[PDB]
Amino acid sequence: MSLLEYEAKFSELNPNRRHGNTSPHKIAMLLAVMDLIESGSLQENRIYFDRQLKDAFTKRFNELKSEADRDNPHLPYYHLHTSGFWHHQVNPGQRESYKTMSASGASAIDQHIAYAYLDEELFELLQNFTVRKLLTSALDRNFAITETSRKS
DNA sequence: GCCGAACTCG
DNA sequence: CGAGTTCGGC
Ligand SMILES: [Mg+2]
Repeated sequence: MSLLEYEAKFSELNPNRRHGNTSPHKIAMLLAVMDLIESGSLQENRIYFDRQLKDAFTKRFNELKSEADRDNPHLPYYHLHTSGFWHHQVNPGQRESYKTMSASGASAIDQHIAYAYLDEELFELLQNFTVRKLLTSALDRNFAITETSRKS
């Protein structure tokens, strides 16, 4: 799809919410992926559930988190697939388990998913500084006006 | 850190 | 009703 449609989807990731507060996991993971691209740490469209992703997620997650949020990178790593541009390369022999899997922890991710990957169009677009700046602003639209002071 | 259970969103 | 979170006993 087009840059317009990605901008729209990055603005509406359907994050978990509770009493007005938005779980920032899906935002922090997309920001971490864009960070990795920017730094040249993610040259191929192949996003492993590894220390490098977890550290980049934690850096962004800590910037956004409230006291109630828990550093659980396995959750957006799985649940971002409802966005339509975030996909899972499923491990050999795991195709049927994957269908009813839950992202209950790291071993559940590692059993089922070899790595995550993007739409090829999105991956190419994110090579572009202007696109990353655009989609970064789009991600902030997931957060309510009332929490912007603590979560932006 | 695991996952069944609980919770809230919509 | 399912999605996407946190909780709690282990
Ligand atoms: Mg909720």
